[PDB]
This record gives sequence, structure tokens and C-alpha cells, in this order.
Amino acid sequence: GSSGSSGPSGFPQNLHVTGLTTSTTELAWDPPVLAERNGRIISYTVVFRDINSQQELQNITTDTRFTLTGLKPDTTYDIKVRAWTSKGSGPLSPSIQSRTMPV
Repeated sequence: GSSGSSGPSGFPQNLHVTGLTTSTTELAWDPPVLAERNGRIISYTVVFRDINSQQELQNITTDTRFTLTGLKPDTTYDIKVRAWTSKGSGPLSPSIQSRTMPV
């Protein structure tokens, strides 16, 4: 329902890694276009998971960027992001599958 939970209807862009790592993986995206915004943003959720494994994990940060950790080297990692509003959560950005650097 609207009252119970509304959340945004749009996802951010420019989602990519500015400097991945064998174990860790940096990130850097941008906020949703003024057009696709059902209110205001407060934080984002970075959901990272190994497309090869069934281990799902995510993170939270009040910034348009983030840095994963505890990942395997030379392994594709499906990482995504999603904006959050005072109401709740919205859609989920398209994973990039940034494969950590080959140690």
C-alpha cells in the first residue's frame, strides 16, 4: 500500500567500480534523475553476490558509492544498488557483475 510503504520507482545510474580489488571491490554511482524520483533520497543499498555461488550479501551507506569486501579474486560478483526514501525501498539497479582483480 501507499501508506504502508511507497518507496521510489526509479534506480540510480553510472553504477560501476572505480577501483576493484582481489578481495575488495570499490564502487561509484549517481543519484536518480529528477524525473524518476517519488520524493527524496536518504541512503542506498549495495547488494553484492557471486553469480557463481548462492551467497547473497548487501550493504548500506549514505553515499552514492561503496566498497565491497571479503570477496574471491578473479570471480564475477553481481553487485547492484537501490535508492531509499523516507517511505521505504524501491527498485533494484542492474547488477554489473564486477569480477574482482586477478590476484
